[PDB]
Amino acid sequence: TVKDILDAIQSPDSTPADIAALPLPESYRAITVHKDETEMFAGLETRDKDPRKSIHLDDVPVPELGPGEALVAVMASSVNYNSVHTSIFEPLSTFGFLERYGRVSDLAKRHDLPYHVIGSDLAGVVLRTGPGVNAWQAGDEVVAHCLSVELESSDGHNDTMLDPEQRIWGFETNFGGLAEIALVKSNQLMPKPDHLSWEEAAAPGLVNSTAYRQLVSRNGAGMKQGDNVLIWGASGGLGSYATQFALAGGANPICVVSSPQKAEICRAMGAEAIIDRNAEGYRFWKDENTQDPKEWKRFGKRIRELTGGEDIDIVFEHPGRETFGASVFVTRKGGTITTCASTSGYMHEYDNRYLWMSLKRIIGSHFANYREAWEANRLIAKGRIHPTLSKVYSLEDTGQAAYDVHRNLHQGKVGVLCLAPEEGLGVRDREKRAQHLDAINRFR
Amino acid sequence: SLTVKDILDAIQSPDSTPADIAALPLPESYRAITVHKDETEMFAGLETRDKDPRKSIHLDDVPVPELGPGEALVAVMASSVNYNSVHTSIFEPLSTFGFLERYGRVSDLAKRHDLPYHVIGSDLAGVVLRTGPGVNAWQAGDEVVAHCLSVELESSDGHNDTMLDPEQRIWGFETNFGGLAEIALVKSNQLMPKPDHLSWEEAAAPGLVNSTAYRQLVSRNGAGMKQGDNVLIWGASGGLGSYATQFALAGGANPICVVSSPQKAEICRAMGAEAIIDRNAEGYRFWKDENTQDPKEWKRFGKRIRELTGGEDIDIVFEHPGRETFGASVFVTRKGGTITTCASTSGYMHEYDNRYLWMSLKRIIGSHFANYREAWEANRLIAKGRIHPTLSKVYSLEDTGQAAYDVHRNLHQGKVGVLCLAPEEGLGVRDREKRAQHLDAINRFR
Amino acid sequence: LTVKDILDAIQSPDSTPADIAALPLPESYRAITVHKDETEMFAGLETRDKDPRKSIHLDDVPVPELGPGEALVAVMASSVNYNSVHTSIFEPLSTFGFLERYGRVSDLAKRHDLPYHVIGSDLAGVVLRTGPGVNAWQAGDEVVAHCLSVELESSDGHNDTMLDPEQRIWGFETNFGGLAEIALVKSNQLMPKPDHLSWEEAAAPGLVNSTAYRQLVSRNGAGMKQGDNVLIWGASGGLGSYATQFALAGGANPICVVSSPQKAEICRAMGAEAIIDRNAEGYRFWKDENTQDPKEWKRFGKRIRELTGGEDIDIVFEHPGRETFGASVFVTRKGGTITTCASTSGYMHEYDNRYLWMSLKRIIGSHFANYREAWEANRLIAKGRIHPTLSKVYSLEDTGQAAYDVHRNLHQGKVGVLCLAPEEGLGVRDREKRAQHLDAINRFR
Amino acid sequence: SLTVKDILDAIQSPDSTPADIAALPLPESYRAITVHKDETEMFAGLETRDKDPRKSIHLDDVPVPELGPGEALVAVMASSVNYNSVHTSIFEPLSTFGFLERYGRVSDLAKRHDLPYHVIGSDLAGVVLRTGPGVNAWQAGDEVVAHCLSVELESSDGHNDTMLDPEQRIWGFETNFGGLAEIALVKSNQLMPKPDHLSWEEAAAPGLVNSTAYRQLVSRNGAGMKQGDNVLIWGASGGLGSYATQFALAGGANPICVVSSPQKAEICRAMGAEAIIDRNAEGYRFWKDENTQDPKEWKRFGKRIRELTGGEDIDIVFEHPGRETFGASVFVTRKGGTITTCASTSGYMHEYDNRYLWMSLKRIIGSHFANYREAWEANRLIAKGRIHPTLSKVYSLEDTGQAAYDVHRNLHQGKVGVLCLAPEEGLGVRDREKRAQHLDAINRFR
Ligand SMILES: [Cl-]
Ligand SMILES: [Cl-]
Ligand SMILES: [Cl-]
Ligand SMILES: [Cl-]
Repeated sequence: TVKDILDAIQSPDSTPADIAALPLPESYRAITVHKDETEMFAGLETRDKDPRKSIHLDDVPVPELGPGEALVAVMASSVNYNSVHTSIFEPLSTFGFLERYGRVSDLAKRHDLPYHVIGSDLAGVVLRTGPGVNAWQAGDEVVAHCLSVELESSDGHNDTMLDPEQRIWGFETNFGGLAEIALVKSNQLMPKPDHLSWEEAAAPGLVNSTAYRQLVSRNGAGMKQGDNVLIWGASGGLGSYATQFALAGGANPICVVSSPQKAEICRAMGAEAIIDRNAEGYRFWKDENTQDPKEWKRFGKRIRELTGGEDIDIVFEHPGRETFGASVFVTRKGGTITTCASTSGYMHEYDNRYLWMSLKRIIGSHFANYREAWEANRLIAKGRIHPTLSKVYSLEDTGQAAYDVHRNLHQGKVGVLCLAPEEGLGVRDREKRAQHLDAINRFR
Repeated sequence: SLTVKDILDAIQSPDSTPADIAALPLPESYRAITVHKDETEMFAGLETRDKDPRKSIHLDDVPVPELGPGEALVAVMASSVNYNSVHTSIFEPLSTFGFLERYGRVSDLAKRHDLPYHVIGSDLAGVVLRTGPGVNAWQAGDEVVAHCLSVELESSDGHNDTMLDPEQRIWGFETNFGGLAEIALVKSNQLMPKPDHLSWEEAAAPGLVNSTAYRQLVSRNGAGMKQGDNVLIWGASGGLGSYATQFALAGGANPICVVSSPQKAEICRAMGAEAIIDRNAEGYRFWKDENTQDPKEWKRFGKRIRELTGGEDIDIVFEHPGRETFGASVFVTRKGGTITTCASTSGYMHEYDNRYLWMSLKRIIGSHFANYREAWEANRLIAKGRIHPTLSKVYSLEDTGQAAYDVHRNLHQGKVGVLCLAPEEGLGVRDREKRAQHLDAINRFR
Repeated sequence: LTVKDILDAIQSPDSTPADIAALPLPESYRAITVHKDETEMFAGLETRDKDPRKSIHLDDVPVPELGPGEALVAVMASSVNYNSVHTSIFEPLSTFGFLERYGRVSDLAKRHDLPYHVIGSDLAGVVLRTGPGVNAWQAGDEVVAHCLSVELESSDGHNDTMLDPEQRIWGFETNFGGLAEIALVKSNQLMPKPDHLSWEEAAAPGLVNSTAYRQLVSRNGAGMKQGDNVLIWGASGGLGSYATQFALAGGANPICVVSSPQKAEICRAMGAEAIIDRNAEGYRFWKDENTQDPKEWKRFGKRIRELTGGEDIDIVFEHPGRETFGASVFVTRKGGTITTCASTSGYMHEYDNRYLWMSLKRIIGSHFANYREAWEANRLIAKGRIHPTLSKVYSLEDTGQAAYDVHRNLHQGKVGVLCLAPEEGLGVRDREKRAQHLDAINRFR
Repeated sequence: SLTVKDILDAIQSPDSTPADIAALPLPESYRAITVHKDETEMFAGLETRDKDPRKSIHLDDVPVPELGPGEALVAVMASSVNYNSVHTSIFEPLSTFGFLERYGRVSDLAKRHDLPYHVIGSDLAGVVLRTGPGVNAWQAGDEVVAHCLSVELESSDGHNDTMLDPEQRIWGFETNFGGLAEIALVKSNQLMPKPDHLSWEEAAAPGLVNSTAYRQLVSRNGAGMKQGDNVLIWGASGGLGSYATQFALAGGANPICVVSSPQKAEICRAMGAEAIIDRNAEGYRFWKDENTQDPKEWKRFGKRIRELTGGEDIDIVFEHPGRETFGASVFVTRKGGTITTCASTSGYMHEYDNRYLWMSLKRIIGSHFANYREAWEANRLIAKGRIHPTLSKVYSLEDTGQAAYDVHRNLHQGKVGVLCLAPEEGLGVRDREKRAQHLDAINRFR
């Protein structure tokens, strides 16, 4: 049973030899969305859709292990926006892709199923290794990157994010991490940091690695110490990791939040310059087809007062349409606007005179390649960047967890215990954990 | 005193040397194409396209300005009409006298530009007459072209790429003493060597337009093109497009030329392009509605591109029409590709679908004129005969008003040239063998 | 079922991919080999006098087991590279040491740990069978291969594949090379054959062309601009003969260095005009074994400036190493690049750091190409912008002599080898395009 | 007329406007540290280490130079000793006068610098006295420090990064009127604002060295450091290394400091460095003798690094010792990593194994001083209190000889400072609250 696996992981006296020899259960507990139910939301608006009515907790058969892959006993995961989007079947259900992609080969076909096991983060222990897997073995304490790339095309051989056959694990693949067991490629695997618990270790993955590419990597903004970095939604999932990269890299974050409580979160992170966009009442759109340059100017005036007359070197974009005109306007001459999302709307509108005449640059970014994910996770291992857990749910209550994220109820990360019976487990370096406890817990 | 005629005489006589030009005294006045502070409101309540530059353009006799440190007075043999010269001609968006006036507060030397008249023009080919204090790289008698960037670099901002200087000025636009005249005043760090195999007007043709395309497409500050790239070029036979297309070809890349007519298409074929789209014949309506873009039209355009490339997307979009085409440019670029912009002629409020940008790791790079190193390299490529001037039409100085009109109303393809001091076309070639090597290419736009 | 039986099926249109894959693997295939028994054989001798004709065997060998990610290719043609010659003379040590030790990693790695070594690091041929999880390639596909074998289990190579710590060079650090009737490669080595070229022409560029691409054209190398003055050592050599074409196709200005008038003429045939015959000029950059001559640096720099009209070099395309590196550094422009992929004259470089830091220059190390770089390099061949540079072709049984030829640096450009191909000039699929580029294709012949 | 005391006092009084300070009569002479054209052969036949700067340095009374366009005259409160100041003391490799003579031929203003004496010094902190024509960024009364780069930028070479300008000069070394003096002449594009929380001597300390480290390590023209990098810093408690180490730490990177004593190691620990190698305690001998290197020592060194990093290699090597160390530097750096070099203090004939460079895709990047944007950014980091000055010792102006001697002999860690007009240490701080925050960091080297 799975309980044998849980007890074997927990016990201090267990070997790599031991963990290999335990038999796989016939099925495991999984968070699921169903294919027969994809029409369930019938003429409802998006915000009017409830993940609690579409999410199931099923017993599901263990998948066949292929070459290059790994079966992992999952202690914890988190809720990501992609997970929520899949719950609602928005813009469409995830079964479309799983079906079309399943046609390519028999290995691809494993994913084409009446249910979809979701989740794109994980922290656990490797149970089985596939053939051709050498860097990892059973018993290894791991977290997982969510990029699944095949690399048959040559397009990704100078940055795997350009691979045309890429898949986001647990979104465009089945067997995601919101379950007691998961199937991932071994080149998704990263070592779990010693000083964190399972759910803390699971919390950064997708979001932190995305922030890393966007802001720190040379494929993104390429931040340098001293830069003024404008960070929209600074207390949210993405923003919370971005703010930390800015601070830890010796740059100056200009945190934009929507409340005094969110502002206090950024001050705790260490940010000095904070704009509450709700208190200042910036209306970058007059009506939703006309923008207000006056408001862009007013906002840039506020930034200049906080920086002592400096503009923004790098804007960390993600709200999109509502905000994107201001972002382009406020950036310094020669500076960079970096974007990984458009949550308020994907039809961006900006004045190009401010872009071309001031030699600025808009850089698109999406997730992270494995080297980038490694590096970001490594910075978590070193205690430079910290997990941003605000609330932990049990696997039982992922439905509620997904609703909570859907209505933006919590700051930072929302995490899910999977196999872990209680919070706070899986800490190996008690000394280092104590050195950073205050920071690890800032969101809680 | 010494007239401009005496200077011509001495330029054109066979064995006149650098010694003889240096010895000539400065003339006291010169003929210059001008706009008057008097007349900035003469274009009333009229649409832009109904403003006639010929009403505002004067040919004046103007005094020679004081030659300052780090500067050169040049006898201008030829020049060209640029869009910026046309915008100054009508008074759009505002007249140029506002900036001359404000910048004129900054120093005694800056105040020289603050005049009741504005000598316009941002290109030149001619002969250095006299050199101000501290100028060493140039001397009287040198045959030169000019770049249009003037920088002070008092600020630290432009010390890693000079286009970042906040005190920059476009010569002939945000400075006075421009090149549509018999004499010009420039910084010595605007001067580049005149190509020997070209006549004066041909050497003055590429200037501003060629150096802009270079930075945008070739330079690492822009797109940083590579041989084998597919480069989508909007307006490919127009002034800017005509240089962009040549850079893509000379650099081993594959231009995908967009044009608006079959005669324009033939111009691209003459330059050596094979992948050509007549966007009017195909009837692209990227905007169904003044407020609404049509993604089916983006998709149809991308399909046409892929037929021409054999299934490949655009590595680099060379943008400049702006609002109308910008959504389409973002859509059709390859995953990890670049959209480079230096203008928005159809409208500066760009709208695009950011999903295509972030999800496929695309980049929009803003570009503007060229720093002087980029301008030197661009001009050097003309001197090498890798890239050719694209003159379609040449006017005399007296007829610059007509030239400005011709450009305002988009009458010609390529460049519109102006003879200044030069009494006729085709003068000033020193390397006739290299010229015969490239003559067909040099005359492609005639 | 023989290779002749394999060959006849290939050249038939009805032969389905599932049917070319239905063909049972022959007992054996013919293969160019080095024997572990024999690594000793040249002890005592100067490198110069070691004769690959004495160590190269043509053996009948079995087909290796096919794994995940891999393909078996019926090899119509290959080429001789310096790495194949090195192995054939067992220098600096033999290839067997690595084959053994790396064999320890997995059951699949052990397949290579054999008493013989099938050599060769280029190919052109037809896919015979694909292993588990290969989707982009299938039996019957007409392919060339790049020689980079990467595992990609480490994160190191996921922002540029040349950074993978577990890399091997196919046919040198792997067994089952391309100088043979059948080869085993990863499917991520496969690229489509240029239609307008014959098998041996299509095999010719791989290793060296892709190397030149990365070093000179790629942003991971020098990232050449049109207009750049590019100094190319050994410009009619195998590597130099592709670097020169990239400079020209890319609208740059190669300054070609050659060591003979015949080599100069070949550079003029490619389209180069600025040529320095370093031999006729008698450059002696080293006064003796331990002392450099900066006067000779300067003299060489003056000659460069005579050719460019007073301009220094934007990018030096280095590979001779010790003999030339001091001069390469000296003649580079302020802010310029020296790019290096080899050190044929000796790997201990000595240079004056004053010329490098005070003029803000860069030395950039490059090695082979990642798959995208290689795919792009091969695409430029396919478009007819870059041409193969065969000077000489040998049959499979004469690979010993071919190897000897390259060892002795006898020919210019590339030396090719017909493997399964029964004669020269077969395998062109676009005859009009070939007639367009024929004179260019045959320059080195 | 007025003496220097009278300006010093006039500066200090609060009813002095900029216009007042500017209206102040210049003195007939000012005190300046100098070297004499008379005496360039003084050290003939002596080994470098036996050459004594106290023997060649004079304290002279010197006339104020003519003020030119784009320039400022500065009352210098403090300066510092740099290696280049020391090299000019001992006239190695050749005296400075040669360059000063040759460049004097350029213009009348260039000729100002061509004198029988050379006022030395490439750092300063002080007060703007007088501003030349065209200067708008700065005015009399302004509290300033100086970057040591003077560029003309008449050539195009330097318009995408001014360190490529062929007419560059290092101020105080290739120019006269250096900063070891009571008055200095600089270009206004050398001036940066002085950090409020720092004393004059503290503000003068970073200048040349800090901006060098910045270009080399932080800038995209150098290694382009990121957070998480392993950075090997040779001579970590030295001038250059004292800033390099702070950049690595303040940018979230991991310095591996190489020092030559447990005392030097203690200072690295006070900076915040965790990984420290004492090359003396370990006894690395990278060379067996003068013509043969020892790779066994490279590997041994490599192993020690790997112990401190936990199995990781070096992303970025911060080089400057050169010959002794370069082989090891190239060996220890990670696949795809960078060696960045700005000097070769043990010898400029570098020998390294190219196999490690090409097979592992490594880069050697050369770097030299800083462009003005870089220097501005370096000094801004000091001002924001992210980076601190590393003064260990301070001399008065009359003891500059002794100061150059000490530096020549490598007696001190960090920076050696020099008071010029300041009558005592610790003057000139305006923000005592920021100072209090950073005091222990500021005095770490004392
Ligand atoms: Cl799959
Ligand atoms: Cl002016
Ligand atoms: Cl293998
Ligand atoms: Cl001067």
